[PDB]
Amino acid sequence: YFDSHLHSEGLGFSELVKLKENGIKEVCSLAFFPVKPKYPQTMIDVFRKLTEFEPLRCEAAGVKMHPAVGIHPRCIPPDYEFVLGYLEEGEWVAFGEIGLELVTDEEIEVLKSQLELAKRMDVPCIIHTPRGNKLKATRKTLEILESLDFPADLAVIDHVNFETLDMVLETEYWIGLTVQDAARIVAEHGERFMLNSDAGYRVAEAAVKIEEAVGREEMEKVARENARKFLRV
Amino acid sequence: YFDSHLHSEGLGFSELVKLKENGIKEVCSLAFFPVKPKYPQTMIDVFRKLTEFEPLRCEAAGVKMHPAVGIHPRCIPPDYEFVLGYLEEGEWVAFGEIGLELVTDEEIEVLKSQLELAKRMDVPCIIHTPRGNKLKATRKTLEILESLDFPADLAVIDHVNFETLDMVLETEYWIGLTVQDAARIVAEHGERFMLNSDAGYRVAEAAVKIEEAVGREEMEKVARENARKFLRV
Ligand SMILES: [Zn+2]
Ligand SMILES: [Zn+2]
Ligand SMILES: [Zn+2]
Ligand SMILES: [Zn+2]
Repeated sequence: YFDSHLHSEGLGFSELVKLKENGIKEVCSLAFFPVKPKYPQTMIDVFRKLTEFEPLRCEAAGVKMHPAVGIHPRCIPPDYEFVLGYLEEGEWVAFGEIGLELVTDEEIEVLKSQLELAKRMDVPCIIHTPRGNKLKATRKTLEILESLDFPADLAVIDHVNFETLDMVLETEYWIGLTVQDAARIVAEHGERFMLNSDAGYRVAEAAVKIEEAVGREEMEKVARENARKFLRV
Repeated sequence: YFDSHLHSEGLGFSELVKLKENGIKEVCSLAFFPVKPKYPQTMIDVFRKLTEFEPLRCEAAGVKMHPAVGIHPRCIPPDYEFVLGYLEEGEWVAFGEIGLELVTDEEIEVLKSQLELAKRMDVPCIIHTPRGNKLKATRKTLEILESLDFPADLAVIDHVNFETLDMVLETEYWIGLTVQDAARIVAEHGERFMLNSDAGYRVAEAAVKIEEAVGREEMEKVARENARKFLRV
């Protein structure tokens, strides 16, 4: 199986191995600092740790982790410009955890600057939808994403809640279904979906609980291992 | 039950709660970056995360974590000078994970510079003893620690293995007994000891398995909650 969006730096080896033995043998960990950086260079190191240490720490437990890098809105360092430079260099698998939160202009810039660069490197993005204005925010996101004419195959709206699944559907981007509740199975009415537990720092087995609830069986293989097409693997 | 030396940034909430329910309701997490920094400022943020986020993440699971800051030898950033400045400012509970590894002069300087400053702030230190030359190294450490005339109540040699417990005894510093094996109980022949599981990124319940093995009972309260005197709390 496979589980996009899952913060590794917030999981212990024990928790990790629980994934190995449950089917979740493939995950996509995204960059995220549980506190706002004082220096933009920090992110770089969080990246170094995320792509040179985490994958081993994971495979050693029996899980093939696919790292993702970027800059979460809740931790935008001052000279965020400094973090896009290092990025525009090294080759990447995908831009993880990026988006808007308080619709601040600061996010828009840090968000745009990234999704923009992403278009020049043809690398996927996992935009994140806020928990607060998960409807007033996704609009703006889906609005920013609109202008750049971002290809409907390089972005995935995540945390697509029950009362907004219509909004993102009016688009051609991929929709991420986070189980965290479990009544998302019925949301299979239609096929640009992906199951993600989003196992963070705070249980960590939802990308299979409902990933299996689908009595529709077989077909389901495109909600669990459909994130491999998006994530080119 | 208290457990000094325990890397939090490498534990999951699940793993954390296991501590809460086993007696280990008090721990001392130390700073450590699983990869060598590219910038000295990174450390600062790892500190920010370690003293403004980790303690909550822990108490939310039922454990009172006592953060410790410093610079591990296996992750000495270039301008390490930059990390001692920020340190000589904010107030601290203790200097965690510092020491020598390859006896390099670079460590000696990063190690000395710290233990030195520590003497000016009267803050405890948890020196770490290498796994390789755990005998050729601890000597130098115990040698550096000698010159500075470091008070025998502000430092604790850790990972004091069975074949070196005599070396550090010839001193007045505190000895840290890491269970990781469990045949350390017999090492109670004498009372400057502390049980530490050292639960890192890679199970995490040794500061009680042997912390209880002591049939000597009662007295034991000075091997489990004797780290409270050293950490002053
Ligand atoms: Zn998110
Ligand atoms: Zn997330
Ligand atoms: Zn150590
Ligand atoms: Zn350690």
